[PDB]
Amino acid sequence: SGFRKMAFPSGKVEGCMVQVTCGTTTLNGLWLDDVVYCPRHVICTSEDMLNPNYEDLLIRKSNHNFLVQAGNVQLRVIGHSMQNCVLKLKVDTANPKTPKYKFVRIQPGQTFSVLACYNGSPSGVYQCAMRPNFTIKGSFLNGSCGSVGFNIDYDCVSFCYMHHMELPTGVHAGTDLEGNFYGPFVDRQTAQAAGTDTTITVNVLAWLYAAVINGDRWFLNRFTTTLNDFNLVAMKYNYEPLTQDHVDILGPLSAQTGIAVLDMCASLKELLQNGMNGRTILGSALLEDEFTPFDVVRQCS
Amino acid sequence: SGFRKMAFPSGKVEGCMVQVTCGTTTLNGLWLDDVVYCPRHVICTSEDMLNPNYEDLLIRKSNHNFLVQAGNVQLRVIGHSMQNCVLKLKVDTANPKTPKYKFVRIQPGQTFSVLACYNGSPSGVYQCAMRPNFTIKGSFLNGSCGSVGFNIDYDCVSFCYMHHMELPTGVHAGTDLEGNFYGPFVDRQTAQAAGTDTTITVNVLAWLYAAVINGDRWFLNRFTTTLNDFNLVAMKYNYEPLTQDHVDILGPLSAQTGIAVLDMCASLKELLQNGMNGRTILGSALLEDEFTPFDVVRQCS
Ligand SMILES: *C(=N)[C@H](CCS(C)(=O)=O)NC(=O)[C@H](CC1CC1)NC(=O)c1cc2c(OC)cccc2[nH]1
Ligand SMILES: *C(=N)[C@H](CCS(C)(=O)=O)NC(=O)[C@H](CC1CC1)NC(=O)c1cc2c(OC)cccc2[nH]1
Repeated sequence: SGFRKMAFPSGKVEGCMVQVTCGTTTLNGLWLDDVVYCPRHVICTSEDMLNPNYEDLLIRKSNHNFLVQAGNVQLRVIGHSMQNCVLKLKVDTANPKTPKYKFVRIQPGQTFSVLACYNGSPSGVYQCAMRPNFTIKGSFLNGSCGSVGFNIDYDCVSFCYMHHMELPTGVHAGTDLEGNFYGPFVDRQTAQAAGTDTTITVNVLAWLYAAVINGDRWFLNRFTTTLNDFNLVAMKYNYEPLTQDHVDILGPLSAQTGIAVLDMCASLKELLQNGMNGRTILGSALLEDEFTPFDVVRQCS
Repeated sequence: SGFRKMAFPSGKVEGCMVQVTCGTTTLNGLWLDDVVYCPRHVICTSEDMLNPNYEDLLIRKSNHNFLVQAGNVQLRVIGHSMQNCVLKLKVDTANPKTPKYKFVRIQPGQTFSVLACYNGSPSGVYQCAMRPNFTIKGSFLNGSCGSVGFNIDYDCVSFCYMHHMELPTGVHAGTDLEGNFYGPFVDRQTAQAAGTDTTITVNVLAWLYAAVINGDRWFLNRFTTTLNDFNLVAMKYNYEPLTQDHVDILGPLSAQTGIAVLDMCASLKELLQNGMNGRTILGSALLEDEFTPFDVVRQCS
């Protein structure tokens, strides 16, 4: 038993991290087979960054302007191209540590592991959720761009995030591995705001089940609610709507605990309307929304 | 920026995880050079577990009663011995993925990453701390014994924990890699109680320094204290007393902020005496105690 924020083991991804240098800019890249993926703003000077015309800037580069380092070994760049905000450097060497992998675009509310990397060297791993406003609350320092987020399923790594940006509020923005930003962000050097964020309701409910499985039950009550009446209250509090698909994916946790999904919704509605009254759930003073139902099932079954 | 519970990248440890089976019992082992380390209760039947005579049980075992597997690949066992609560199996293959490593015995308050493994297969990685009562608030399911906790310092893995048991309250107990339990626990199938837990004072102070570094400093006051007066008050609030080593490891944070250690102690003491008065620190109403001063230095520099 027990419940922790848990990331996927990172070794399959660690074997793919390299360092990419262009000019005086150094960031991380992802080496799969014979291609290195990295943020295209590596080609920018600080002047370019303000309003970069990326196609022009890239045409002016040669293969030799890119220095790729895997460990102590320089990889020779024999081609380059651009897919949206991601630069692809073809190298003359295939990565022997390439795992089975896919590039996927995740949905808001879904979680993934982030391998934070500096100068091509992995430094830490932690778990994140894509927020409804398409930011992530990460932990990143200068030189972290090109760090990736991923999930692992059997032996296949699904890469879903590459890091590009920190907003003035301190949350983070990035792209999928096809180079498309999550959210309304652009890779230029400007202060950018996100839309108003909301709370991931199906995740809060999954975490309330995790708390029950681990013996926290002070927040339960004898009541049930309708799904529509629950959603009226949830929206009032800036929570995302709960769909019937969400009710279904919570099925295994309802089964395990014997607590119907709409019974647990009546508890969540009482917590929104009354607060926690100085108490905690799983050691948290706040309702936690970055565990999906699958995360909880994986950990508690 | 951003401030998160972060685990170390787990690849170096993943390359060392194997499974060890004796009879029908399978747990995890750690394969370093040509030795596999694992919990000695793998040799027990359920009848043995209530009051095992490990010396006598081991004398009756031979090398050929132990099945060690890397994946489905058997490693032949060619010697065996017991060191306290850890079994050491010498195998005929030196692990080519052995990292530089050390075995260390950590102090209460120190944090580490846990790689949760089942049948020798890594499932997840998370960060936790050793509590003052020598338990960890981990996350483990059946078959997790032998999972290890570790820190990584440059390219060197310091192994500090091997998982052995879950107490009735749902917290976890285990050994260092020399087989010595943290705390007064024994590897038999009995209900064992941990001492009343306390708050890790050096870690709370590290987190207050993190708050100051980030501009959240309303709690700083114009007082100081002696170390002994602070320790005496700390104990009255179920906080651990500070050691000289705690004062030393807070030094870099003291220097960076300009706030003397004992001045920060006086600030914490006022917080404990008076409460938060409806204010928060780093967005939280609760004082965090599972970030060490090293963790803060890593994420705030
Ligand atoms: C990547 N290595 C780096 C992020 C580092 S972090 C702070 O997330 O650890 N990316 C950047 O520095 C981007 C580069 C731009 C092409 C996207 N820039 C920003 O993240 C950035 C710029 C600004 C500005 O510019 C005026 C104002 C406020 C915030 C901000 N963030
Ligand atoms: C190892 N794979 C397993 C821990 C799995 S967990 C629950 O942490 O995910 N270890 C055990 O089951 C140990 C084996 C003993 C040599 C140590 N036993 C316990 O953890 C254990 C036994 C008991 C009893 O026994 C009556 C009562 C209450 C709690 C308890 N815990």
